[PDB]
Amino acid sequence: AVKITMTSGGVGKELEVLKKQLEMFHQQYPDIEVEIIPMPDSSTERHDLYVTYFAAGETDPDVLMLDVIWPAEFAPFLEDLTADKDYFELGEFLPGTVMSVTVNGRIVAVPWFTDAGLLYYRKDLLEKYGYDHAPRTWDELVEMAKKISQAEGIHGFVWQGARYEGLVCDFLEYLWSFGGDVLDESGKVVIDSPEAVAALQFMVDLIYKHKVTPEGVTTYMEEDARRIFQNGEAVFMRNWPYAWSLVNSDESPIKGKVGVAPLPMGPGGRRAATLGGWVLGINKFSSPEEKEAAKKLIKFLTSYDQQLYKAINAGQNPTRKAVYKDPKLKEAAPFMVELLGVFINALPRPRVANYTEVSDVIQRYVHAALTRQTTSEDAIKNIAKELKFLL
Ligand SMILES: OC[C@H]1O[C@H](O[C@H]2[C@H](O)[C@@H](O)[C@@H](O)O[C@@H]2CO)[C@H](O)[C@@H](O)[C@@H]1O
Ligand SMILES: [Mg+2]
Repeated sequence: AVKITMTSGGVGKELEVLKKQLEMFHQQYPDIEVEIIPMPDSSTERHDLYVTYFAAGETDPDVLMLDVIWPAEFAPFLEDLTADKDYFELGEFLPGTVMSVTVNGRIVAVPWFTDAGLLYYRKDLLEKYGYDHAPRTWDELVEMAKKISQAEGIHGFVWQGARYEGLVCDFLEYLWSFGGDVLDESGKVVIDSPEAVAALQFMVDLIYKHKVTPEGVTTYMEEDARRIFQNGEAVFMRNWPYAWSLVNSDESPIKGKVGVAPLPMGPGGRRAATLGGWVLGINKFSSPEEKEAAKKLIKFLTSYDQQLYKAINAGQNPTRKAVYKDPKLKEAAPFMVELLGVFINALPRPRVANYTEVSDVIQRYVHAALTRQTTSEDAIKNIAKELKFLL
């Protein structure tokens, strides 16, 4: 009787799983009908779509699938949910995810699933070549990748190097593990450092010196790296947990041969993973009847049983604490439970209302360095300069 719309991506199996979740939702709320609006794979491109939605004052979409990096920017256009804190049972959620949706003391979204970078590796190939463990340092990964890739005739290491938000997530994991940072605890840009130049040079060296990563990586997003790994054509892959639901399914040629581990440590004496995730917000311009229906859909989708269903079938990490005690979860995706320390310790991108502009600066110069249009020193030097103008 009440019609609402919801945006969704189509990466992996998430759209297929959502349709099934909506079918279960309609059994519980036949008075509400939901239409899915599909989105492009790129988070950067999705961001621009939302800007045009809010600029026009559109009453659709009603439920917004938002990247964890957007709440600070999009808070003026989102329904304030602070009074619904107990309605959504936010006390049951991972506290870090609730902090991500809190903007100036106001709750502007409900956490749906959380994310962190992980290392996928061909466990069969590592044992075949005398390695009983996942690489613990970046240098050990290169050594393993070099030896196995030329013996087997496949790529060593695939990741996300296209000029979009995914590149920033990959770059920060190298920057942080090498001992650098973008901003200090105050506002000051500190990215102009020898550690940052070394981190970016290492990414360049993976392609041109060590030759463990194909130059085509400068066009890869999440799914491009996933297919190459899934088809047995890469020893290592950096990606999010979702890829597990596909590379270990019955349709995968490498099912049962995939291991998951934290990303390796760097010269900074520490390993790091970029915090990711997606949250559900409500369009401020929707009618009050639509907002009420949207609240029921968001509560249903973020309930215990639905978070478990999404985790098992789409490989996306729950935001409710208690789901990690469920034996069904450990059965489907053991790394989600065993590597929980990775997800609570995942480092966030800078939380500023203009992050997408900060990300755009990082995208241009990092990608330019990966394609050899500039050097690592000039790239880092130009990032710092233009970031200081933004901040
Ligand atoms: O590409 C950057 C983006 O990656 C992650 O989002 C993925 C997610 O992991 C997948 O499960 C699926 O939802 O596709 C998304 C990309 O559209 C991070 O969650 C996100 O924070 C990050 O910006
Ligand atoms: Mg509407």
